[PDB]
Amino acid sequence: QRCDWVSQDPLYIAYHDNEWGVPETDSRKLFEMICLEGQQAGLSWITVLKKRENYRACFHQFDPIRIAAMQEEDVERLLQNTGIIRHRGKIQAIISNARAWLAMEQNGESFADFVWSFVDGQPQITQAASLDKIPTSTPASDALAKALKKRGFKFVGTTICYSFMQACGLVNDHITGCFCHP
Ligand SMILES: [Zn+2]
Repeated sequence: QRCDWVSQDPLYIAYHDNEWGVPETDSRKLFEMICLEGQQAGLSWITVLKKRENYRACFHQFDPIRIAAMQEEDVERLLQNTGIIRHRGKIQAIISNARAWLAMEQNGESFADFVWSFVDGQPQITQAASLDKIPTSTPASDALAKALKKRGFKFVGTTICYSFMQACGLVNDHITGCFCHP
């Protein structure tokens, strides 16, 4: 059995089976996922997942240095790229997020340490047997959203942050029946 929210799409099955809820501790990889999670605001994950390679291609493999140097002209070219989400606020958010991440990392602050601090450094494993008993935001995601906003990140509302926590294994929200549950 798998989590009920997975579709029959093999791209999504692989994502569920191999990536979702798996603890991620690399700062750059965490950066990529907070960005991809913000791109999904108002949309479904499959839309963003199917576009992930396109994002990696026009955002310099989520290297924050190169992204941070992007300007209005880059935003305008990206707004013409049908392989990503053509939404000005969403494109600008990736650029703001790169700059925000750089300002932390250059000040000696690991982004990985930062996000992991909100779950006390340890994956929180669910006891829910059904998706209805799994929240979409928590006090911890509220705290992470407030901190990210204060530090200059964009498209990081509390629901986005909780999805990010799930995706990157800060919480493990596979249902207890799922073969991926501990
Ligand atoms: Zn699962």
